[PDB]
Amino acid sequence: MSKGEELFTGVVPILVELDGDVNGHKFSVSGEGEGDATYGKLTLKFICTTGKLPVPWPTLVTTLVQCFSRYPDHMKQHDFFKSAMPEGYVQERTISFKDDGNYKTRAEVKFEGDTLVNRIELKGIDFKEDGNILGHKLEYNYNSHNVYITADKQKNGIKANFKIRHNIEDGSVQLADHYEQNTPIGDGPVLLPDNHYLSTQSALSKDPNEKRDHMVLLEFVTAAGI
Repeated sequence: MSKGEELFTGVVPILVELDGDVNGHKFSVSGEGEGDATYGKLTLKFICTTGKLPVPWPTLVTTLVQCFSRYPDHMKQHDFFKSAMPEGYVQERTISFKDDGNYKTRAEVKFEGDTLVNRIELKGIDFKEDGNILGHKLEYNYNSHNVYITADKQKNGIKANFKIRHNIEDGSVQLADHYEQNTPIGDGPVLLPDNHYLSTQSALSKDPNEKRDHMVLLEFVTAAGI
């Protein structure tokens, strides 16, 4: 394993801070919780601190800390994310909603003292004002998915490509194509993995005593494929 892996052997508090602008609809989200990478386990609560979230919460799940994935011992030389810690990594995505707009996101994931922090900027353009996203037509749930990871040695990082299918309230599906790049922030060596994937399962819920717009998320992420 990497030196950074040692930072994740116990429960680590997590902070997420997102500033977004989708078709000019601005919003911010704050999340708090903890991760226990030994179990690939994340428990987080996200709050829209600016009022109503102008997109569906499920569309932000992939943007809202892959360093908490459980890498099987036989695969730990393939865990880029922890290997970049504590200096961190920059995750860049384009998320293309079929027949609608796209998000572009830039996230910096790094330790601030003992807290793993994910700071994100999200920009969404070319959405339909009464499409599935800005019209809030997506169910509040989330299917299991695989994230396929490949090295990008020339960039000293990794890439991923994957499809998320959000459930539309009419029974159909809203595809969100994801293209992702992750690059280290610091200078230290990182682990550049062989091809593999992350298997993710996510449960979305609500805090019955919370009046703000929010999402409670229980998520498990486990590496596989090698």
